[PDB]
Amino acid sequence: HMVGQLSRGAIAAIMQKGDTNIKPILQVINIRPITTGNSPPRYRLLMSDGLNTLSSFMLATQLNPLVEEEQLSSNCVCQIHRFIVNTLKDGRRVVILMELRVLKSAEAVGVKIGNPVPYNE
Repeated sequence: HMVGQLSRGAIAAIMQKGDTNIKPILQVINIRPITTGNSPPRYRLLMSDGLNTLSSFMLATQLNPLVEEEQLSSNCVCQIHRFIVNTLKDGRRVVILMELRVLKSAEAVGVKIGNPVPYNE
């Protein structure tokens, strides 16, 4: 039961309850840069808790080297130690990952775990 490795229900807890004290274990499904002009690059992540995915995670800029040096990448499994929620003028909520541990590398996992479905909003 690989989905047992992930914090099923964490994404709902963050989005519905506004819980910021949990330290959920999530899988990275995809990472892409976003256009930021002549500011440091910013990375957006599609994350999974085994039950849902959410596309509005952003990495804190201080952690960019983890992506640049390929340690944080699609399929890896991470424990989030600190995150903050920021709400945009249009109402979108962004989850900014501030501190985390990579528990298993992408190549040690190999695949998307389970069949998580998109969280709407």
